[PDB]
Amino acid sequence: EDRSKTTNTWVLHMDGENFRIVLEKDAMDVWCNGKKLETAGEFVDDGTETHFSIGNHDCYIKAVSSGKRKEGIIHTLIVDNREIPEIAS
Repeated sequence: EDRSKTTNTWVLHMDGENFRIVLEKDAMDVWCNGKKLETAGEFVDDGTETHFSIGNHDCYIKAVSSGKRKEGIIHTLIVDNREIPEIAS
C-alpha cells in the first residue's frame, strides 16, 4: 500500500567502472547512472524479462510472477545470465 511501486536499484561493476541501475516501476523505465536507456519487455513462461544492454554486456530485469495473485512480482536484475541482487546500502 502507498509504497507499492517502490523502485529497485542495482550496482554493476563492469570494465573497471561502477554503474547504478534503477528500475522505475511507474513506467517500466530503467535509469543507468541517472539517464534512461532503451528497453524491450519480453514475456516468458516465467513472468516478464525487460531486456537491455550496456556496452557489450546484455542485461535483463526478470520480473517473475511468483505470487499466486495478479501482484507479487519478484524483480531481479540479470546481467550476462548471472543474477544481480538489489542494493543493501
